[PDB]
Amino acid sequence: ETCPIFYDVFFAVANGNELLLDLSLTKVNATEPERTAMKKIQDCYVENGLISRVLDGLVMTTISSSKDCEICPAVKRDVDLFLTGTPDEYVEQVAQYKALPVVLENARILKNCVDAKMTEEDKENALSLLDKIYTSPLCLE
Repeated sequence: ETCPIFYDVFFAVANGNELLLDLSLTKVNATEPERTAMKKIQDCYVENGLISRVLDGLVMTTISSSKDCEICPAVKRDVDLFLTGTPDEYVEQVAQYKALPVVLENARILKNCVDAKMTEEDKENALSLLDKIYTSPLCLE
């Protein structure tokens, strides 16, 4: 119910479905470098397997349904840290919501993957794309 298009894109990214990702990105006017960036994030989910994708879904669901939850500011912060924070900063933030050790280990693996896979240009473009998500009428209306 909150910001549906964000969760549509998350679902696409985390499940590794290229079609669903491309269909949603079209709706928010994604550029080619934005598509490229998001597909790299998606590749990290694909490479780390099904249980990893489940655990990351768990994190998204507990942050999203937390007490301190337009996109919930805590969700945006989680995504901002995932993309631009240090691994320690991102993982520390996850531990505030779900400090189960395999969840934190998994979070660190995905974080290390996106940091390794994405260039500075990819990271910039992921952030501009996420702004198109948060300001979409598919998010706010």
